[PDB]
Amino acid sequence: RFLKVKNWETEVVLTDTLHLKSTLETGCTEYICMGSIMHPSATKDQLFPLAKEFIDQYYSSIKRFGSKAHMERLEEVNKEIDTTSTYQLKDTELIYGAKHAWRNASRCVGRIQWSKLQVFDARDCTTAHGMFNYICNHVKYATNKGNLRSAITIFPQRTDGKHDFRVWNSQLIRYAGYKQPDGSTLGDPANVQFTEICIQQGWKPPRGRFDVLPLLLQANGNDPELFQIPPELVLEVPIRHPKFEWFKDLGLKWYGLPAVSNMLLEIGGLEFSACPFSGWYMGTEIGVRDYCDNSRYNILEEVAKKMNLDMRKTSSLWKDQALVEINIAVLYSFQSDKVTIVDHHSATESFIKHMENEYRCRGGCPADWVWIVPPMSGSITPVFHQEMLNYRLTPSFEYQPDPWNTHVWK
Amino acid sequence: CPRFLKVKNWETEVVLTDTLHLKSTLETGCTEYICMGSIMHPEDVATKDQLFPLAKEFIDQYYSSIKRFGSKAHMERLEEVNKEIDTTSTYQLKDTELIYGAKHAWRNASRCVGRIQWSKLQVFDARDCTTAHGMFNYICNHVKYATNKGNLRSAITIFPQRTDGKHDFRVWNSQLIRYAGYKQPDGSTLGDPANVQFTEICIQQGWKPPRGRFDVLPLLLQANGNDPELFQIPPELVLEVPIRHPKFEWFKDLGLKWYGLPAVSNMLLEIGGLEFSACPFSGWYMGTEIGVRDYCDNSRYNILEEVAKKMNLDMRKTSSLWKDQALVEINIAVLYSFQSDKVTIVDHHSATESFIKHMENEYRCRGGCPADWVWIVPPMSGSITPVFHQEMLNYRLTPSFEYQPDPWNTHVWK
Ligand code: HEM
Ligand code: HEM
Ligand SMILES: Cc1cc(N)nc(CCc2cc(F)cc(CC[C@@H]3CCCN3C)c2)c1
Ligand SMILES: Cc1cc(N)nc(CCc2cc(F)cc(CC[C@@H]3CCCN3C)c2)c1
Ligand SMILES: C[C@H](O)[C@H](O)[C@H]1CNc2nc(N)[nH]c(=O)c2N1
Ligand SMILES: C[C@H](O)[C@H](O)[C@H]1CNc2nc(N)[nH]c(=O)c2N1
Ligand SMILES: [Zn+2]
Repeated sequence: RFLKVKNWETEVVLTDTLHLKSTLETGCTEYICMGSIMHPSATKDQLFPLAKEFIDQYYSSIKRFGSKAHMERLEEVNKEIDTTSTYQLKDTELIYGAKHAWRNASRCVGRIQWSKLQVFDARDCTTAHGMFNYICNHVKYATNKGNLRSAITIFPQRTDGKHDFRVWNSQLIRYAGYKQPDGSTLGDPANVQFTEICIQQGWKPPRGRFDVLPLLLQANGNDPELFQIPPELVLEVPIRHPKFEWFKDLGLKWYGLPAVSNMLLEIGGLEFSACPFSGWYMGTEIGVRDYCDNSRYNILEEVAKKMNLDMRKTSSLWKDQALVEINIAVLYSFQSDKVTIVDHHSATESFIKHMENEYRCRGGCPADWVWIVPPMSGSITPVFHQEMLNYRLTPSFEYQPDPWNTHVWK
Repeated sequence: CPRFLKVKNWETEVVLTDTLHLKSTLETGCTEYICMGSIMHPEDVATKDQLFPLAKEFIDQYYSSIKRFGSKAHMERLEEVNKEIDTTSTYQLKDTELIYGAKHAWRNASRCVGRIQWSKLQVFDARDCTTAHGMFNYICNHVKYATNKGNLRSAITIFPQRTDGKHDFRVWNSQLIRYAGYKQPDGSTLGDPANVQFTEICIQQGWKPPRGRFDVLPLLLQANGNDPELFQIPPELVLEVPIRHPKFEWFKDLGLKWYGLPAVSNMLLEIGGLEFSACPFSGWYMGTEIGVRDYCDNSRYNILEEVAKKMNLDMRKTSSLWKDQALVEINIAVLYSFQSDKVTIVDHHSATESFIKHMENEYRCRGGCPADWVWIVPPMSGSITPVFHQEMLNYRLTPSFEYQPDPWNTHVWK
């Protein structure tokens, strides 16, 4: 039945009806909540009710539920699953399904933008060279000389499971990481294993601190192939600080385009194992997690040193002070280079506004508090104080296994 | 439900295995279709038939902990409790069982980051209390013991259990020590805006308010279901800390201070199906409870603007992060002021590091540790603490602390 969510700062109460339409599991039970677990836990027979569900909500979104167009589409889809064990989405259904997978992404604070999404149909692709051409067009389009535009590129759906299209990179643009003889790590420590697979596949590493990784692209289940993104397509930002002139001497930079390439798009029971999507950054993604996680670039110690902070005891909050300055620098840098970025105060503001929109016009908004609240300054943002209900609506983005754990090579 | 559930720490790769969840008793509020993990709160009294298995379960657990399960004393205690429920519809805990039950309610409190301390809890048995004056004496003794001139000691005082629901003992205060808040005709608030409703109840009950920014509220104490009564805590028992900053000399000019003892007094303690509706317990603060929530919440003291002004910060763009910068300095001042005055406080880095060590020990020796990530992660600098990266399982073990309705909403006035 109906569920209420309260904001404890503004005392606004919203009423959720939309959760009655979910079916996929959350991972919780009545006795155990798994809200902080990151990853909890086809045939003709399973496929038709899923397709029927999706076709039903599409024709209901365009105000033609039960129409003649609706009926023939259900019939069309029915006979296609019969003869081929799958079916193909219309262009309009593809675009609607991709926008709603974003709209339904409970962990995304950026969803106020959900309906401004440029959808690139790449379902005619057959080879890794074709994938690379499609991916370059995406990157060029989404980057737009710093005026970033949300986009998704959708490669052919899964068939028998042995001819998957996959982007092996977890993101389209990432820096390499290198295991050093002495024990430490040059570059990004999260990408050490992927970097090794690229080297093992023939990539010549410059062994620097910000080496853009090549694309490793698998088409139709074949061995993946390496490709270099042309450098003029990779927009980067040197990180400097408005007051600390020594900050540029740290030599830090980052790329402007965040582009997730390892997730699975599910629409009406069809599985798109390669659907790279991109938006623009929230400042904390770079300044808190990328630079200050102990298992990432891990620069807090250096910054606090140049800040001459007393680092002998934790209760001086030297880590918290250094962390704010780093995030000031990131926002100042992207803004000075006219590269789209949002700070966590503005992003969480917009998300509360989005939530209000969705409850009014849709009857709810699935939202994952554990991911929505920013990784710094939590309670001075409005989402800290916002109760949220998490539930799984489809179309959706899902996690899938890494391809180097399942691919049987030549 | 499967026998083993795994949790991973994503910073360190450590994987832990939980079997304790199989003893889960009540409901989280979640279902397999919806998660309510960020919902703050997701007369009846227990009958004889509900009480028997709840008492057996607790007694069984107690005799297991002292390595006397199935023993003669175990079976005799079971037998004596069963008779008591039969004749009187209730039973009385032994002092040993009361102490065990209180410590385990803390140990089981999924929202508490301070639980590494759970076995060092001083339990004060106040079940012989009969009047509000006697409750005041017990609470004063609690405050003085727990404060200990600044070397704070965790403690709980347990008043008589519920009987028929018409004779409840209650502390109407939500915490033993809070500052008053006063709504002004022009809509502004003086003092702590969170406490305006309770403050008005006190004034109606006869309190003469000084109408200051930091006035300690009186105790409002209900014994045996009678109308509650007002008492002033002796001010020498209320340890307070003036807030100053190690670098900003102007920070003392803001006139901020805070009390040293966090003491929750509106929760209900449940042990073996018995309900202790008045059980004030106290610990010591984590700095962010004061520095981030009390001072910087918009609907609390809300000083970020005034601090940012004196820090000469650009306050027109949010992307200058002027709020974040000032929040850090306020939390530096709070930790510096408590440490300088030798009042126990713990920073959020140290407290979350201890909690990870504690949770690992509990997984190792107890088979799990219920934890509520939404509450355990501090309200600032979340991801630079080790709990941010820690997967957690949340579930309800008993003995437990529970929320209960506010007493002014249910009390039948004599
Ligand atoms: C347009 C600007 C966008 C912003 C500012 C934004 C912001 C964010 C942030 C901060 C996260 C948390 C990511 C993390 O901590 O690793 C996130 C997650 C996510 N975003 Fe958005 N996002 C944007 C666009 C998009 C788009 C275009 C899509 C898909 C079409 C999308 C789908 C998702 C999904 C599925 C997640 C969850 C990823 C996971 O579970 O690992 N986002 N977003
Ligand atoms: C000894 C040092 C202690 C520390 C550092 C500590 C720390 C904390 C913190 C930071 C919270 C979150 C509070 C909030 O955000 O409002 C909390 C909650 C809690 N603590 Fe502890 N605590 C301590 C002692 C205790 C003791 C002695 C008990 C009970 C015997 C206890 C039981 C609880 C409970 C039940 C909650 C949940 C309160 C609620 O849901 O509103 N804590 N603790
Ligand atoms: C569309 C979009 C917009 C945005 N603004 N942001 C994102 C996530 C960005 C991102 C960039 C990377 F280069 C790497 C990762 C992986 C992060 C991993 C996944 C789970 C744990 N860890 C956080 C995410 C996506
Ligand atoms: C034993 C103990 C130790 C500690 N270190 N801390 C606490 C919580 C302290 C506290 C002090 C207050 F003055 C008010 C509250 C209640 C705050 C309310 C409850 C729910 C929303 N809000 C946070 C708790 C308890
Ligand atoms: C909506 C959300 O559940 C609420 O703001 C919670 C979030 N986490 C919290 N965590 C702690 N420790 N204390 C709190 O009061 C809250 N408030
Ligand atoms: C254990 C926990 O689920 C994990 O650290 C989550 C917490 N919240 C997060 N929130 C965001 N936005 N991104 C993350 O990677 C995480 N990590
Ligand atoms: Zn849950």
